Amino acid sequence: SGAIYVGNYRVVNRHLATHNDWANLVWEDSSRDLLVSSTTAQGCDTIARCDCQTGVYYCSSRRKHYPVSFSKPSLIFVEASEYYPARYQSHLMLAVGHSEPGDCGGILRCQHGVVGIVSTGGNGLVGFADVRDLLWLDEE
Ligand SMILES: [Zn+2]
Repeated sequence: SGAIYVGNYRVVNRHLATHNDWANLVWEDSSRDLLVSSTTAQGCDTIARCDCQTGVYYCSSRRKHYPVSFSKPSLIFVEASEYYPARYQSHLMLAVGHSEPGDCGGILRCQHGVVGIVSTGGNGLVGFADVRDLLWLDEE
C-alpha cells in the first residue's frame, strides 16, 4: 500500500483505490495502474520533474529502501499478478529488485522528488508507475 500526497491530490495505484477515492475522482488510467483523488488537506510531497534513472524505492515486504537504476517510462508487457491479467502497462519503469503485491504504493524518489510508485513485481524485477509527466499535479 501507499500514496503520494501533493497539493490537494492523492495518487494511488488504481487497483488499491477506495470508494472515497472514486467519490472524489480527479483522473484515472487503467493502462498506467494510477488513480488520483482530491483531498481536503494540503499534502507536502514534491513530484520529481526530471529524466533521472537512478533513485531509491521503499520495499515494504523487506522493510528496506533500496537504491536502484530504473528504465525510461515505457509500454511494457507484465505477467499476470494477483490484481491484473498479463497485459501491456504504459508509463512503467523497471528495476532489478524485489516487489510483491503488498509493495504496491511504495515511493520511488530521486534528488528532485517522487518519481512514481511501485505497481508491478515478480521475475526479479520491480516496476514503477511514473508520475513525472503529470505536470498538473503541481497546480490547481
Ligand atoms: Zn530526478
